[PDB]
Amino acid sequence: GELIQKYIDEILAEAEAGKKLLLIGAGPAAAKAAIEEAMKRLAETLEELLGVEVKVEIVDDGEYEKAAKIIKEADADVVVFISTKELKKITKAKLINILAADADKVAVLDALIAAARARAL
Repeated sequence: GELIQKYIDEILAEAEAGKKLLLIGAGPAAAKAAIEEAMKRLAETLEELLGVEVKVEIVDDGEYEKAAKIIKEADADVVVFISTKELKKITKAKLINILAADADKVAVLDALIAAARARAL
């Protein structure tokens, strides 16, 4: 849908200009590994298509202060943060928030991967 298209437009445009990207997300205990996997798969897709270096960090659901500390201390031009709640004011990097409920986080990341490979074609 259009929101996914908007998200991948901004991620690709920002990554096209910047050099280092931080992809950070949060997951509940049972989904944390699958969410981290999806994030690494999106990271690899962006590295392969654009040539930008992408670091991945995963925190546990609700660890907003840990995420903010990671983001503020990251050497990154662009930050992509997927969470269910908007993060408060944080950073010199460009921040892109991806909003998604717990049960949708892997599906949203997978839709971004598929949108990026489609834009490549």
